[PDB]
Amino acid sequence: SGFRKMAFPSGKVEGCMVQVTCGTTTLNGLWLDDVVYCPRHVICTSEDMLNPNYEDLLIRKSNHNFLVQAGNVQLRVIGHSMQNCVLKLKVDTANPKTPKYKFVRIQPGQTFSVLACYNGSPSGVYQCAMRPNFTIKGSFLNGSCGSVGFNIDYDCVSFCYMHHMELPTGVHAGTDLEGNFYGPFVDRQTAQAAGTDTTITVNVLAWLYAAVINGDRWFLNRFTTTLNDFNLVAMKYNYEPLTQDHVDILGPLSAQTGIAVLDMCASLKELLQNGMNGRTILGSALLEDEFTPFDVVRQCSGVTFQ
Amino acid sequence: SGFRKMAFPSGKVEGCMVQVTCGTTTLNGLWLDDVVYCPRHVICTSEDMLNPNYEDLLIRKSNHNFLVQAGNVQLRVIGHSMQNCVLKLKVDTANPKTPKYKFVRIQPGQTFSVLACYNGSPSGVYQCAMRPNFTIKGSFLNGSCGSVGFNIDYDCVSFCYMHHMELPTGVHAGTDLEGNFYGPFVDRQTAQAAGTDTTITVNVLAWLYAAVINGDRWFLNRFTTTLNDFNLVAMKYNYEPLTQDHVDILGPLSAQTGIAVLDMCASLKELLQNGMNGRTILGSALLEDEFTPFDVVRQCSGVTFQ
Ligand SMILES: *[C@H](O)[C@H](C[C@@H]1CCNC1=O)NC(=O)[C@H](CC(C)C)NC(=O)c1cc2c(OC)cccc2[nH]1
Ligand SMILES: *[C@H](O)[C@H](C[C@@H]1CCNC1=O)NC(=O)[C@H](CC(C)C)NC(=O)c1cc2c(OC)cccc2[nH]1
Repeated sequence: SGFRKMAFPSGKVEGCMVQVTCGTTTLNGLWLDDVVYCPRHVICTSEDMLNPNYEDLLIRKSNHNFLVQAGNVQLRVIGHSMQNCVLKLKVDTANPKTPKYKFVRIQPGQTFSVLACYNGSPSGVYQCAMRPNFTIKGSFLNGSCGSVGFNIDYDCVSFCYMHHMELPTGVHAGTDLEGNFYGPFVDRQTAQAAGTDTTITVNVLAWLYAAVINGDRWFLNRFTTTLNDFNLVAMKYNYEPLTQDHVDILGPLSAQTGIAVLDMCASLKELLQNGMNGRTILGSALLEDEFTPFDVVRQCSGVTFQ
Repeated sequence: SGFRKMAFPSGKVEGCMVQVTCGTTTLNGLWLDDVVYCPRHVICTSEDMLNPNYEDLLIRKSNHNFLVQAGNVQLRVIGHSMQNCVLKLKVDTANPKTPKYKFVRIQPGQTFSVLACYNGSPSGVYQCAMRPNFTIKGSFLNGSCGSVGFNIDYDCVSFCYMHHMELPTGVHAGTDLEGNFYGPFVDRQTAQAAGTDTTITVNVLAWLYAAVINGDRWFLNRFTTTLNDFNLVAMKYNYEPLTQDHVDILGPLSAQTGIAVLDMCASLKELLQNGMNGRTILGSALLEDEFTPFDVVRQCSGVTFQ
């Protein structure tokens, strides 16, 4: 029992992290097979970095303008190219620690682990969600760009996130590993605004089931509701609409606990209108929305990887 | 910016995890150099465990009664012995992935990362604190025993925790790697009660400084307090006493921010008497107590390892 914000074990990813230096800019890269992926804003100087033309900036570089250090070992770069907002540096050596891996684009509401890095070195690992406004609520300092977000499925690392930007609200923005940003952000040195964020309703309900599964039931009631009556209250409280999709993939949890999805919706409604009256759920005084239904099943039944 | 509950990167520990089987009981062990460490209740049969005599049970075992699997590879046990609540299994092969490592016993209030495992395989990693009642608020299913908790300083893993027990309140109890329990718990199949828990006052204060550093200042006040007038209110609210040792360890954070420790104590005082009035701090509606001052400095300055 117990329920924690849990991250994937990070060993397959640590063995891929490297340092990339172009000029006086240093950040992190990802070494897979004979390729190193990093944020393209590594080729910027502080002046380019206000409104660069990256095509121009990259035409002006050669392979020798990029220093890639895998620990002590300096890797020799033999090619480079840009794919959207990421640079791809071809090196003369395949990474012997390359895991099985995929590149994946996640949707809003899905979670992943972030291995925050500096100068090529892991500093820590935490779990995050892609918010509905396509930002992430991260923990990132200067030098962290090029840290990756990932999931592990069985034996395979699925990379889904590379870090580029911090917004003025203190939240974070990035791309997938093909360099396409999540949301409407650009890799320039400008103050950029995110859309209004919303609560991931389906994850709140999943966490409510983790609660029940761990013996927190005080918030349950004898009532039920229709999906339409529930979304009416959801809009009032800045929650994402609940779909039938969403209802369905909560089925496993609903069945495990005996509580229909729309009974649990009725408890969320009363929690929303009445608050928590100084009580807690799974150790929190807020409705938590960064666990998916599969996160909840994984943890409340001990799925392993290797 | 941003502030998350961050665990250490887990790869140095992942490469030490193995599976141990005696009879039909399977759990996790830790392989360092040519020794495998695991909970001694692996030698129990389901009936032995209401109140076993482990010295009797172990004298009844031979090396061949232990199956140790490092993945596919079965390791030969060449010796065995018990140290308090852990078994030490001599194997004929030194682990090639053995990190620099220490064994450390931690105090209450200190934090560590847990690599939860099943059948030898990493499932996830999260950060915990040793509570003042010597329990941890973990997430552990059947099969998790022998999972370890740890810190990393530079290149060295300091193991501090090995998992054995779940208490009926849903929190967890275990040993150091010399097999001595934290708190008054024993490894048998009985309902065991932990003392009342208290809040780690020094960690709350550090976390208040993490807040300020990240731009949450709403809770600050013009006031100050004496360490004793502050400790009077704390006892009333089940907070641990603040010492001058604690005051001293908050020096760096106090200095980074410009806020004297006892000005911040006067802010914690008002939060306890008046609550947070529907506000949050660092995304939490409760006062968080599982960050030490050095967790806060590390994360808010990007300290790395290797
Ligand atoms: C790379 O490591 C870094 C990550 C960033 C630093 C602090 N915490 C983080 O997550 N990325 C940057 O510094 C990028 C560089 C651009 C060119 C891609 N810049 C931003 O994140 C950024 C720039 C501005 C800004 O311009 C004056 C105003 C306000 C916010 C802001 N953020
Ligand atoms: C080992 O893997 C397992 C870990 C434990 C199982 C479920 N969640 C966990 O953290 N450890 C145990 O099962 C131990 C074994 C003894 C022999 C050390 N037993 C308990 O944790 C335990 C037994 C009882 C109990 O009696 C049956 C009543 C109430 C609580 C409780 N906890």
